Amino acid sequence: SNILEMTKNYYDRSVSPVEYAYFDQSQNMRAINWNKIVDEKDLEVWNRVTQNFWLPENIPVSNDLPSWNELDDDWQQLITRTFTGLTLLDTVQSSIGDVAQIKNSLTEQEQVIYANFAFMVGVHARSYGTIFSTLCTSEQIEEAHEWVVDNEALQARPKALIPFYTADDPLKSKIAAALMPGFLLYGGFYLPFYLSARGKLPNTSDIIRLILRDKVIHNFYSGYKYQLKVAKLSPEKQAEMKQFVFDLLDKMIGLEKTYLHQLYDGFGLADEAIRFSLYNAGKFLQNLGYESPFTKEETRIAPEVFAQL
Amino acid sequence: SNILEMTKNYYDRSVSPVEYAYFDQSQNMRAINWNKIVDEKDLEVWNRVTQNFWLPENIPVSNDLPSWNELDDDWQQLITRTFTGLTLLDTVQSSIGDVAQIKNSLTEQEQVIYANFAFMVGVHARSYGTIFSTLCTSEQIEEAHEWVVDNEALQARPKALIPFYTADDPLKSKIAAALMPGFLLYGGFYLPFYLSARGKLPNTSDIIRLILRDKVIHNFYSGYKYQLKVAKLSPEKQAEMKQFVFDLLDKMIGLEKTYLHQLYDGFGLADEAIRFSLYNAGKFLQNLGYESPFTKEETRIAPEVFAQLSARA
Ligand SMILES: [Cl-]
Ligand SMILES: [Cl-]
Ligand SMILES: [Cl-]
Ligand SMILES: [Cl-]
Ligand SMILES: [Cu+]
Ligand SMILES: [Cu+]
Repeated sequence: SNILEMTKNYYDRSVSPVEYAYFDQSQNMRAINWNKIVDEKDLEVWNRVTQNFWLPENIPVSNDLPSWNELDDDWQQLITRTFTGLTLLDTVQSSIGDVAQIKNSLTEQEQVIYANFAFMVGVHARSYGTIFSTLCTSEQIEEAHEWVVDNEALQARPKALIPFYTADDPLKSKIAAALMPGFLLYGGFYLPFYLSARGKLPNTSDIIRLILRDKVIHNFYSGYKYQLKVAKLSPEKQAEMKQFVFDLLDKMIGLEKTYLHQLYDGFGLADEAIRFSLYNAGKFLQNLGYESPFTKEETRIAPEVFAQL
Repeated sequence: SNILEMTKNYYDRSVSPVEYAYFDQSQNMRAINWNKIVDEKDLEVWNRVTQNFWLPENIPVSNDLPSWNELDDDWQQLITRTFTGLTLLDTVQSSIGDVAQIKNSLTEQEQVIYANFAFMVGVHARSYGTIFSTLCTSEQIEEAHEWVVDNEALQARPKALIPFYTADDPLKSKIAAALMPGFLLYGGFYLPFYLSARGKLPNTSDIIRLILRDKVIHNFYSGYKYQLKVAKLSPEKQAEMKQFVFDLLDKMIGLEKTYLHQLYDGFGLADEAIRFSLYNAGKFLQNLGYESPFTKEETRIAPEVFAQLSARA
């Protein structure tokens, strides 16, 4: 043999601890190796999300009190309800969705990045608390929580995704994980961007932009990992998974439209919020490596809302 | 009829998502409420660990190159091996241990705090990589990974804890979760502090102190939550769980002693490393609400080493 291999590489005869815990005990465990990185995209994402660390205490929400006080009681209630709705989706993602992805990682660094995502989506949920602490009465806060618990249209959306997280199909779990930052919160994010475009709650929209700076990377990353895994399947299994993605998005769009109509119809924002939602549904499909089937007309966003985005 | 409830509060007729996911789908989900906090200890812990956010890039490890170059290949190999061993334990805790705690939380905020722990223990593991990048050859780094995979005494320790994380007993899972930051890494932390007490690798010891600033809160918090849950058991079942804690710690001390003898005997550090380990075994039990059964002599630490430990980050 012209190539003498005296030792066998440690990496190919060991498993990460999470693999050992849940899947394969046939070999000993390897420590994470940050010196020999399998996918440089992992290091790029790790560096960006850790460099982007923030806490809601960094933003002076107190400065929004004047513009908040200009808003009628029904608008204040709409914002508190919408944001408590987004708090629920962040609680789902932080406590179930992100941590479920860790054991299904392609790489060692991916396990640590999803730990960062779980923590930072927790910070997202905590930030709404900070906004409420500054702007809302105890009565407004308590009412919003009651409204969320009793809103069947709102509950339907996380109830549809959670089963994919707790089941044993890692690709369907990954699609659910991408759908949360990629699609489900944009219907809600429409409201602060609408308000900011008209000069209301500027400091609140600064928190929303810090949340979105994280969520756009979360969607990209989960989509990137989905694409690497699905590419290794047969043409038939790739066709079945593409069908599953479109079928699940179709269902979630149906549930989102029902919820957004209920949330916004009284205010005249439902049509605009749904177009904003469908635009992001298109970007969600693109980040999974599929083509958007959505029309220019049904995805149209006002320039000044896009500007806030 | 004086006491009839006409209005049921949202909290007591809903569940957190993680409860809905793993335990009960009969009730609708509530969003986390940071405006009405059940346990003020959760907010204090959240505020401290988030305020204590750090990255290993923050510490100029390259300033250790002079003192690193003074150490012979045997000492450099010992440090790379020990630290890759600590990297393995941090990987176990970040990817399995902390994650496993979330669904067993007593409060909403506890679910988010364990997400923070999973991330920050990930940062701990990443910090050894930063030290290696700066100080070690590619040969030293690869050798240490091979050594960790093939070291049965090293492997035995995490292999003993992982089953508690993957099993359905949340109190045993919690004890394991406290044992990792409370006890299992201190045998390894002895080495950097031994060296920095003699003015070697001072910047490395700053990284270890930033890691310890997190791990002491992790141990306290998991111990605090253990004590709240064990208090809800019958006195009979409280006695059983106390016996399990002492039996598990006894077993883990056995495995740690074997590993530290194998790691250090050649460098004459084994006895002092084990004393340092048992000192922290004592602190671990105290944080679970039990008395340390260890003597002053069994737990003696040289004052110059204790000065490196107790020094604030
Ligand atoms: Cl998200
Ligand atoms: Cl995410
Ligand atoms: Cl730890
Ligand atoms: Cl921990
Ligand atoms: Cu996210
Ligand atoms: Cu820890």
